[PDB]
Amino acid sequence: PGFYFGELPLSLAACTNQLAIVKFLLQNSWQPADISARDSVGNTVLHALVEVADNTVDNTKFVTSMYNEILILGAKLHPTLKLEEITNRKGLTPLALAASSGKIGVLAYILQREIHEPECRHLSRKFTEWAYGPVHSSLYDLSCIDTCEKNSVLEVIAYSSSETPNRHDMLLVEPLNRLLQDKWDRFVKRIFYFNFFVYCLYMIIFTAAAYYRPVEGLPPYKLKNTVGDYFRVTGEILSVSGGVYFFFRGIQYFLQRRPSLKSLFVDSYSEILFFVQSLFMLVSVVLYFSQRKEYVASMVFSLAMGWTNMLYYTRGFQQMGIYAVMIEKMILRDLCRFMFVYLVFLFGFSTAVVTLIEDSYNSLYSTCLELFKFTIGMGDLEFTENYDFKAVFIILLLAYVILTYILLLNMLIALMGETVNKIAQESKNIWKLQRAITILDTEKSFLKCMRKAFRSGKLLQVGFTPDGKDDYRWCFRVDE
Amino acid sequence: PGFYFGELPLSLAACTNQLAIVKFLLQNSWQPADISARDSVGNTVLHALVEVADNTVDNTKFVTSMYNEILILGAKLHPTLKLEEITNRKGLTPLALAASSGKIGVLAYILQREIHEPECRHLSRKFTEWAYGPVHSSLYDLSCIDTCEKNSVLEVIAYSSSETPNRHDMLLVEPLNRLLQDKWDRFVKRIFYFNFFVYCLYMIIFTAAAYYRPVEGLPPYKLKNTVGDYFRVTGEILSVSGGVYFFFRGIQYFLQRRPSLKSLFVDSYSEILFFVQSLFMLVSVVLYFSQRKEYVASMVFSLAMGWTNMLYYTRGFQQMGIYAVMIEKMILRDLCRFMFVYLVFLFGFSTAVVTLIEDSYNSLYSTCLELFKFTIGMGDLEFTENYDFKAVFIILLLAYVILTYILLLNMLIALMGETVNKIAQESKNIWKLQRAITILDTEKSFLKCMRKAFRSGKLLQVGFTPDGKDDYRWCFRVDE
Amino acid sequence: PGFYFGELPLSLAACTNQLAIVKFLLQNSWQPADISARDSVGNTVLHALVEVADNTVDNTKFVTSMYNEILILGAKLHPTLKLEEITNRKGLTPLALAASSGKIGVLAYILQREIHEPECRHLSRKFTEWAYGPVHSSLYDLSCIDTCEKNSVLEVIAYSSSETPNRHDMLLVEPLNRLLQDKWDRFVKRIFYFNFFVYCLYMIIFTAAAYYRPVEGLPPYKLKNTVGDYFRVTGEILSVSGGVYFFFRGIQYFLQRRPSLKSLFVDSYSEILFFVQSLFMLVSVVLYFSQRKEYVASMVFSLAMGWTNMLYYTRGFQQMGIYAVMIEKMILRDLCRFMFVYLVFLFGFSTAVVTLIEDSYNSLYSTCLELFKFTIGMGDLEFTENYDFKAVFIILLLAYVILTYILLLNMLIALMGETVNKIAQESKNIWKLQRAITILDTEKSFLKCMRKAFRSGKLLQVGFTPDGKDDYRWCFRVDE
Amino acid sequence: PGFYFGELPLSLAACTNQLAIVKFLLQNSWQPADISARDSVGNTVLHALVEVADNTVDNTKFVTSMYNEILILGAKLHPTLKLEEITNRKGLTPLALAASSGKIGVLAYILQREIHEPECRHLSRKFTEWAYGPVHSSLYDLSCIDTCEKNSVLEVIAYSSSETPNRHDMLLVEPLNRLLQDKWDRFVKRIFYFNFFVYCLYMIIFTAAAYYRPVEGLPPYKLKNTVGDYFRVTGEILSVSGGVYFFFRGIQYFLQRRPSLKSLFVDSYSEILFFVQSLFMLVSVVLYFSQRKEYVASMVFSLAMGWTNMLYYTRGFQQMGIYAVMIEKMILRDLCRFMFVYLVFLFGFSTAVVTLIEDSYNSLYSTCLELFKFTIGMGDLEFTENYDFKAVFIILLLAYVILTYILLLNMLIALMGETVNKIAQESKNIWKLQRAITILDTEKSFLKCMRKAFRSGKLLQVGFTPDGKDDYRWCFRVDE
Ligand SMILES: C=C(C)[C@]12C[C@@H](C)[C@@]34O[C@](Cc5ccccc5)(O[C@@H]1[C@@H]3C=C(COC(=O)Cc1ccc(O)c(OC)c1)C[C@]1(O)C(=O)C(C)=C[C@@H]41)O2
Ligand SMILES: C=C(C)[C@]12C[C@@H](C)[C@@]34O[C@](Cc5ccccc5)(O[C@@H]1[C@@H]3C=C(COC(=O)Cc1ccc(O)c(OC)c1)C[C@]1(O)C(=O)C(C)=C[C@@H]41)O2
Repeated sequence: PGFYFGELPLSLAACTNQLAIVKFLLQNSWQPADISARDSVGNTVLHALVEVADNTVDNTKFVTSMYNEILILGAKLHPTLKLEEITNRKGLTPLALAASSGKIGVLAYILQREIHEPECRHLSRKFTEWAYGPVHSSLYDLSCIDTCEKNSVLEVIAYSSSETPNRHDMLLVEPLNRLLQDKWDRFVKRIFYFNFFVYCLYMIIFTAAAYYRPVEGLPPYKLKNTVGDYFRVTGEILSVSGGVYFFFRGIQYFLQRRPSLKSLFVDSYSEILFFVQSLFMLVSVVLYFSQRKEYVASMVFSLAMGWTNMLYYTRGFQQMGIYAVMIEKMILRDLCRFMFVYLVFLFGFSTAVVTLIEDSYNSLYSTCLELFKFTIGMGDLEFTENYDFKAVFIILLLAYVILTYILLLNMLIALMGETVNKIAQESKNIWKLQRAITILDTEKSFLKCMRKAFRSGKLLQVGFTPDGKDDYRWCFRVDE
Repeated sequence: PGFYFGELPLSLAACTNQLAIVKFLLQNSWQPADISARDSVGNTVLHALVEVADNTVDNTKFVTSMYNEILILGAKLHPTLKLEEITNRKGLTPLALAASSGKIGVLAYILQREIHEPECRHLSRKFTEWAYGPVHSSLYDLSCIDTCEKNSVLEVIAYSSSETPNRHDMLLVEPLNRLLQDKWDRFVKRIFYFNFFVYCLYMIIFTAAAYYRPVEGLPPYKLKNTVGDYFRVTGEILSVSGGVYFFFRGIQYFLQRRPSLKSLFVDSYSEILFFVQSLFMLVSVVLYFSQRKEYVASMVFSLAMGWTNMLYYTRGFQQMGIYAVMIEKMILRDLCRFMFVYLVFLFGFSTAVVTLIEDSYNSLYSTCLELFKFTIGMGDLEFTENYDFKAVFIILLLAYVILTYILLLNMLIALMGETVNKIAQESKNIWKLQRAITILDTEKSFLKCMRKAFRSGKLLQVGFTPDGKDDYRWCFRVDE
Repeated sequence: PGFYFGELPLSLAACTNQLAIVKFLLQNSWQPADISARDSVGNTVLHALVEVADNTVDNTKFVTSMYNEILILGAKLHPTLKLEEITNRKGLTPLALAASSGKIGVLAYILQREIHEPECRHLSRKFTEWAYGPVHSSLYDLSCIDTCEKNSVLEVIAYSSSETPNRHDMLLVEPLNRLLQDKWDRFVKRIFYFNFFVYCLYMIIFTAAAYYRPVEGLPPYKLKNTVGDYFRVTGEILSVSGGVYFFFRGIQYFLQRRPSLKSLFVDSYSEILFFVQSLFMLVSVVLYFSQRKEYVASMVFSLAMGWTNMLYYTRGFQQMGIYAVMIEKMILRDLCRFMFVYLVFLFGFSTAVVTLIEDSYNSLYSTCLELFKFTIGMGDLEFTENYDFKAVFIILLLAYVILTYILLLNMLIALMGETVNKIAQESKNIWKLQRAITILDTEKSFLKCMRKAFRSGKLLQVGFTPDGKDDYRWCFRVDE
Repeated sequence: PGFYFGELPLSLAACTNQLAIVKFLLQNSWQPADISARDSVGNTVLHALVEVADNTVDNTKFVTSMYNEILILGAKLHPTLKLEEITNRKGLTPLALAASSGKIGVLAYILQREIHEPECRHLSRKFTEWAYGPVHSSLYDLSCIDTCEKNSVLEVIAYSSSETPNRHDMLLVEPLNRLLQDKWDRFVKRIFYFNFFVYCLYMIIFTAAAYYRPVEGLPPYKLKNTVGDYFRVTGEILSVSGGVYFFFRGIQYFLQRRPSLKSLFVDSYSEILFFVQSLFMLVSVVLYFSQRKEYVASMVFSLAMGWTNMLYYTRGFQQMGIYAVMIEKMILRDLCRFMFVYLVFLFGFSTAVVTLIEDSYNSLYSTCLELFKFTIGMGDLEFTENYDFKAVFIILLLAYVILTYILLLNMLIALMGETVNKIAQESKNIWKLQRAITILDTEKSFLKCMRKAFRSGKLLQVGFTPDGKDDYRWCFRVDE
């Protein structure tokens, strides 16, 4: 049991689409409609009527009409008090809550509503200046999207923990899509490409420095005044510098976002991979000054990861990022599934073969390798000669080949085909979301105290305030 | 010739959906309706009502309406006796018959009917306790589902011999789905995982014991007081103990179910595989004490099967269970086809090549192998030098390679693509059924004389019987 | 030029769906309708009504209704003579013309007529004997199907030259489907399986005889009285006997059907393959007695073909026959398409590599082979050492490998996938047609002067002729 | 700001679909509608009403109806001058603009428009001569298709820079499709096949000449009077002649068309490939007379390209052209995506392995090769023995193999599958366009001052001029 009816029937009325109670509570001498007071849980009716939504057509029309009517009534009953600005216990506005919960219909309303009545046109979002046949030039005077100073809308959407059912669908709406596209086109694109080029130089320097490590053992290695040593040690210093930089940026990301440790591996994939690179790099430098030879064994892993992480920058090239996301999705969702099956078969037949033949392929490891080799097309079928029960041996090997090489790999290919069909359209939206989070971090860091990235301007766009004062809302024009 | 009209026109009325005869026969002074007496073949009219169904929309409405009307009239005319409780020649109730024959519409009715009338409301199934806007709390008086003591519904569905057209679709209805989900969530899950862990330890012990068999010939091998021999012989005793355990459980499964020996290989797949493992294990121990060297040959097959059978426990993880099911389907129904085609090609070209070249690759076996190799990417195209008719030889080999390696394997990949596409959604229902049968065996065995797994309780929820007595039905709540 | 207005307005009326002209021309005192007289090209109006059909819904209803009306009127005006039995210049009845042209709508009508009037219901096809609610037991008096003694319907459909747009679709209609199914179930199945077993013994004997050919040269080989020679020569005699038998079978097929030499390779596939086997076998006999050693070079090509032709008998096992059909389709229509491209690439890069490197891989043949090997996963990339322009060499080889191994073969796999998707349903109908042809030849040959394979009997089922005589039509009962 | 209201509201009526304004402006005594005068940008209202089109159903009907009305009014008010003939600043007619911009609806109308009114029927396109029930014989009097003397519509469609949304759909309309089919059937097909055969002889001669280059160094090589040298030098002269011919033809293509240097690789693929062949050929002859041995390194590339370019002639065989075009698409669109990913992985693990193991495989090149080999199924997993950190080495190699061989290549196969499915239909229209461009170039060149390839003739089929004169328009008959 339990609901928000208690001490607040308006919430239940709006949930129930029974607007008569809502209009009845307005100004009754028995008891007026106190929409403006917050409930015990901290939220308001404007948040409750957001909770009802489920994005379906009938629910969309119900909740949209209910919200618009309730908002107009709030405006006319209490012109001295705004309702959309009142935050809940956590801090979310109805805009913020609808975004966080992934209520695409209510979002579509909140960023596109319009008024054709006097003394309340401050509630409209869309405004028109030029009106031609094929095309119109409308304007959005949205705030609380670029920098709301509590939680910007894009911060709420981009950093959701993948639990929002419309995690990446809502960003396709025009009032956000055009903003992201413009932010990309104006200044973010140059910063991002510059970062890409800087990283590529970083990996080239790291590869060159590592490849020319001095071959004698027992580090550290005394430097000579010759030029090769200045180049090498400079390359090393640049390499470790890059590593520690990534370490700090990774930890800053984690402390700011703090995902749930189950989302940590199914989101924030890129940050953990970069962080792990930096961890290997720092373990390497630690072992390097520790007078151990083993540091190279760590360095290469960073190197091996470093080049691979270059795929992170394929976001920013849609035609290629749409490919690059496939590896993330398959390595996360499909590799564990396949690898358990494959390791079961490999271990089963490998133990059978290795226990069968005993008196050079007498280890379990060597035979695990030899039966792995049938998956890369180098099995030989005669890796042992003059051994007992050879008929049984060959039956086992051919059973293995038929099982894994002929069937299981082909099952893998077919399943990847089906999954690729099932994510034909999803990957594009994932790419757009990846561009969005790229843009957000780009704006957040900004590298040089430069913040001149506002919308089309703070002009007196509306001029119909309920007070006699003037509006300033950083408006933004769209040629529809 | 012949029909079911004889001495029962009500079956014809249902076949034509002519309801007037029902009410006409109801209480006619010439002869009333004797609903309560059984037919000559043992069954009742309500069973005939079940047989007529075909799960389609119009047939569903016709059969549902006629069934409900007949039930109400049976209540009104003969309140002293129940009709659903009367069994047929085999023992099935209309519930049980509808389940066994796969009559999903009538099943959906029987467990979801409702009454809004006095003195017959005991016939209602669904009941309501709380009624909110978005959610309602309903209640079912499900009985004769968990343990009806003649034919439980789950017993009938789970153990159908795969001939029921809706074999796995019946379990999707709420009154069964929620029961299975709760039984899984409550206590079955821990028992199943415990079994899984126990089996994994079993296979580890078996592998370790077998790998370290003593290398000298002529078993049995005299034990030393050193610790290695105590460990090895203990491992052997545990291994053969597990084998005989599986033997007994397999034979118990067969005697309790007794499938039809055509269903035996397309259902009961897991049981026969475990049974075959145990047979190899027991043959191994028989040969072991028989002073035979070749017990190894029977050991390893069990070992090789043992690890493979671990995929049985992949039911229990849906995201992996469907994958293991796909492998089962491909090995069962698709392999025989391809293997016949492939063996025809391999044998044709192998016997042609071996008869061509004669004066080391002169056996049919060696050449069968050499041409098999072209599938796994290790054919050489020059495995013979200085032999007659080399042009003809090479034409044959290239014809073979073009035929099988280039085309037939690609035909296999494409066909697996179509089949995987065609069973993407069926496998989910197969997994759910494979969990249902697991749950049923879990309840049946219960390991420790613990049976406290009943539904929400036998409280006097309804109490609206035409007699003054009370209801005790092991209720069950659903948060709709 | 040329049209249907000339001296036959009835065909034009049919083209225009205007029955008024038909009834007016029917029995006018100025001139009645001479429907029964044949046109100058040999055909009648009933054949014209077939020509106008195009299998669409509206065309179906138009042609069906107008045909029925015209036929009833022809019966009423001229009860002394039948109209459907009058043949055209070639010999086809309207049933035969509709079948040969592939007019599925008219075919469905003509075999399923029904009349509820006296003195004309002799023209109906379907008759009812038992009438229950869900099932009825009807009968067809259909003749001119099994043996019409001029051109049976099944002969017309089965032996069409693949130009019929509904070549295999029309056999799904019940009056033919049930006939074929019963003919299969009754006696054909045993003959077919017997043939299959006989052929399998034939190939086993041939393989054994060929494998043990005497190894010395210069045939023929003098026989010894020892048992091995009696077995070998008996096997040889059986082998050649089988070859010549197939030779006669193939030539009889060609002379009876006489396809068009463009249909010859896209239909009659199985017959030409068996014929080619027999040709190689007879060539081997000729060379054998010609004191040539190279007879073996022909014998193996029979042997290699012989085993492969066993796939012909997969018709008769639907689940496997469909798969063999898919292989036939691919090897016919996709292999030329692919192999042109592949041979172009192989020849281009092979001649480039061979002209590049000159001073053991210096022949065009050896290099054609070496670059072929990259398809089967055995290319080495260093098959030449110490040769000029090695950079150019390696660029060419890697260009080749990237082109064919990585891209072309994967593209072949993808296109086979799409084609397989596009023929999922066609192949089933091809299988049914193949079984139909099997049945027809089985009935035609009949092996022992046994022809007791008629339909349900010539009983006087209808007996409502406009004359006082009785009906004898070899009826056939169907329990619908 | 800015809009085309100024001094021409007729275009605004057209884009607003308000016939009142255009009818009122038509012939008002205050001011008529001066349709015939060009606007400031050079175009007329007939072009404006094309500009607003968007090929949708409603837009199609609006623009079609209004265009027809405007033309009729032009006929009635201004019979002294035609309006469709007035060209814009560039020179396009309304049909030319509709085609160039890809306006399939208006393009379909404007070539098919018909009038059932006297004194203006001269403006119709379609005319009917024979009228049968199932068939009709219509005629098109279209001009400005074969030779417009400014720009034919086929030149407009064929040479669009791939940016037109209906690039290849416009050729599906009857007056163009039938015309192209007939042009192909009449005389073009023999010319094309003759060209194909000539080219095949050219490549055979080139291959033979190059293969038999004299093996001694230091070209040029003194000729002997023996026949082999006359054959070789003649082959060389023919080869270089072919090369220079292609050079001139390619540069003529570029200068006539002059694409945009971004479409230069998106279209004109075939021409640039042939041109590149000729460039390699000319570099080869330059180096040949330059007394350099390196000329062979250029020769082979031409040879290697030469054979490959034979796929250009696979247009002309539709059943194979659809395959060659898909190869072109994959090499252009999919190779860059995959090759970046693959090269990143190959380079990352190659540099990791090569820096790990140092003391023969110490080069980055050799290891880059060795890890490339794992794609073609010849990796060994033990290409180094007795090296430090072998556990780390093997972990890296197996990580590489699992990453690329097992996953990346299979994902490539699946992605090619989805892409080829998404272009199942587009390849057909691409082939038809590729034949259209062939036909147009064939007519342009014509090889021998032969131009007798007009339409069905200048018959006086219309004869409904507002003057008393006759129509001569090179008509063309279509038997619908
Ligand atoms: C059906 C039977 C009786 C079966 C028994 C043996 C002979 C088997 O080969 C087959 C046929 C075969 C032969 C060679 C290659 C593949 C398949 O499939 C199984 C049988 C099948 C397998 C593979 O089995 C599986 O798919 C695992 C599995 C998947 C899903 C399940 O629900 C499951 O139930 C326990 C088991 C492994 C073998 O037992 C094995 O290790 C050896 C040596 C042969 C395999 O015969
Ligand atoms: C169509 C003809 C005349 C054909 C005859 C020979 C040369 C053939 O190669 C082909 C072309 C070819 C060549 C190399 C590889 C594949 C195909 O296909 C068959 C022909 C085809 C095959 C494969 O045939 C089949 O698909 C079996 C089959 C399937 C379905 C059937 O209905 C069927 O009817 C009997 C046979 C085997 C060969 O006869 C053979 O063993 C050799 C040495 C070459 C094969 O030419």
